[PDB]
Amino acid sequence: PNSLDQIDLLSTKSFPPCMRQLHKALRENHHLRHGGRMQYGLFLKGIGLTLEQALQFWKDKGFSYNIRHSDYTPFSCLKIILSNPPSQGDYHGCPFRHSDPELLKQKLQSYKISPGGISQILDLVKGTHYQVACQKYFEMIHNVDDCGFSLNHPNQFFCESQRILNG
Amino acid sequence: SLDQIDLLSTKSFPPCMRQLHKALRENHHLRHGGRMQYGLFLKGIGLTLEQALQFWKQSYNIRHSFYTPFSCLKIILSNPPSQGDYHGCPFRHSDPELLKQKLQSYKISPGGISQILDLVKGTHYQVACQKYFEMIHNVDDCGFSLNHPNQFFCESQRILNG
Ligand code: SF4
Ligand code: SF4
Repeated sequence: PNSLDQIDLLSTKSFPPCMRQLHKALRENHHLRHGGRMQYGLFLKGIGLTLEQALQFWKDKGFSYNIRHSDYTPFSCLKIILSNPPSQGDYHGCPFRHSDPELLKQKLQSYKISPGGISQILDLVKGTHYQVACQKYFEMIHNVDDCGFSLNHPNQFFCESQRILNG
Repeated sequence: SLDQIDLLSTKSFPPCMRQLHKALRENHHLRHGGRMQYGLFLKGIGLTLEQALQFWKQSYNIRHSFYTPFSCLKIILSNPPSQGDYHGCPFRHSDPELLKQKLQSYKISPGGISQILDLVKGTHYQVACQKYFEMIHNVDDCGFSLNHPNQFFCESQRILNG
């Protein structure tokens, strides 16, 4: 068992916007509603990590989460984009599809993306080209001109990001 | 304990690291070239390989980490192994008859083996490795372009936990 904070750096470097957001929310709120627990939990499962939810003796909902090295299937991009739209207490979904563009812009700014980077992303989103906007985000983040793959799965994003960071 | 990943090694490690694990388990030691290739791979998956000692004096273990892993080209192009060394890329470094025997022991089908040998003969080491990935995961097309042992692992984990 290990704390979720062991993968803070990893989320920033290799997690797609949709999992990055869930990691953040889990870390700041100490919980996630079902949709989030599924999307994020299953993503981690795909990498080979087991997320564990626990209730602390003193019970703030009073949960604590951990992870360890290791049923349901990790969600693809189309699954995330097209089904289970997030409600107000929810942090799941795809921020390209689900975030109001003003709020998406502010998230992307907090991520230190360039204005030209942001502007290309927002134009792709207007077009409903969510996955291509996410490749664009992959390119900005890894500082490469062509991601070189056709994005269709948050788990693929991770493997492809790691492969670049691994040389 | 290093034996906790014996199973994982058969299911998701590329040939090159699966042989390092087997040799470390059998030989209770690996030379530097081997320790670096396998140790860094493990680091890439979030594990630290170390030897346990007794602090009170004047066994290889693995644990969660509390280091850039070698790529396919780095392994293939450099440091050919000597006798006594278990590092490198089997596709490039093993005698084809010994590679055939290793694949048989991995339960690759006769047809699978022939495809892999043909590819090795043309020097398409990575593509042979992709063919091996496809056969051990029973998928017709791996869908990615392989250039790093940690990528092989990462992609295997997606399938296995799918
Ligand atoms: S595109 Fe696929 S991966 Fe990128 S964020 Fe939307 S869902 Fe997650
Ligand atoms: S190809 Fe890359 S991964 Fe497959 S074995 Fe040779 S080195 Fe290891």
